[PDB]
Amino acid sequence: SVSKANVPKIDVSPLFGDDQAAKMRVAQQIDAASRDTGFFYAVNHGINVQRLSQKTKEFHMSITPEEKWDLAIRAYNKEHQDQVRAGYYLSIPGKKAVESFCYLNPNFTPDHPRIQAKTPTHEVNVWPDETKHPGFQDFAEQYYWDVFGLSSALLKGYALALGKEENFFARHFKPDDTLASVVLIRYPYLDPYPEAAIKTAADGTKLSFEWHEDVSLITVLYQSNVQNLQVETAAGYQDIEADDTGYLINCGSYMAHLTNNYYKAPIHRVKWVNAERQSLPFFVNLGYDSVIDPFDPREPNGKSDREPLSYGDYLQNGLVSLINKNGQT
Ligand SMILES: CC(C)[C@@H](NC(=O)[C@H](CS)NC(=O)CCC[C@H](N)C(=O)O)C(=O)O
Ligand SMILES: [Fe+3]
Repeated sequence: SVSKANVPKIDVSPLFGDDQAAKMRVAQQIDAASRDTGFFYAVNHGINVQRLSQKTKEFHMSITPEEKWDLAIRAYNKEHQDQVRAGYYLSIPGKKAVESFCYLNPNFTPDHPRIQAKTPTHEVNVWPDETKHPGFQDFAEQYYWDVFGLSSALLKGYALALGKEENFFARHFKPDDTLASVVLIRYPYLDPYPEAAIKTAADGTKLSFEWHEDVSLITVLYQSNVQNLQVETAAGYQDIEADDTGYLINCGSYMAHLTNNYYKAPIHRVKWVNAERQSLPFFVNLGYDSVIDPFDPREPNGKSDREPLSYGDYLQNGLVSLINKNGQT
């Protein structure tokens, strides 16, 4: 009644090295995965995900309602009009099970020119008290750059897969202006589980989050070992097996745009599971002014009749639309 999707596990370690042929074989595997279901697992990535899960758990389980209010985004706290992206996404006992904490580029400070110019989507991160959550901010900022490094290498594999020089994407993925974000999501075990937090799909499947396309260039996701994701194919939704040692990768609607849908943004949804688990996405976003000219790999000339799309305008409209369709997280 429900089959399983083919999600290959790609050894991405050659993307850090100098062997050019080895990197082409990795690119071929990305091309194959990106043309099939759209998902693949990155293995041999060199990020310590045990420390990731541990520190994220200690933070989620030790934060108090008082601290949540102080870190809340404007959707939950009228006083924080400047917190549209970064801050805490409170759960609602009896109505909403999920909660999360989002933070952005640690370089976004009051001295940063984008912050001074008050450019949309740019915000300064808010953190809990170092005394109540010792070492959390240091760990979170370090992880941001660890996963930034992995993302930079993956984008070289995507560039080689499409026939471009390995810096075709990475040249727009810079530490000093990237709009990428880290989200630390908790899916709690609840007994009883509130029926108001469970959505019923058209095919009857119980969901925690409805179908969607990612607002990103690529999505780099770590999850605990609890099956939950489903990818849409022509023959219905397929389960994505879980793996808590690797990173699940998939393209966003910005990749689909600039490749004229050669690399589709796979539609996927989150099944409902009453289990304590973690979902830790890192959304690979470019700079607010970053523009990549669209092209079509299918065409010998690569000519495409698609308008170039500023990543700032794409992200701004994309985040809003995702809230109107699937709701406030
Ligand atoms: C599918 C998972 C990655 C995860 N879902 C998600 O993270 C969902 C769908 S990709 N993403 C969002 O709601 C957008 C968060 C963007 C963030 N606040 C920001 O300022 O950039 C889950 O487990 O719900
Ligand atoms: Fe998604």
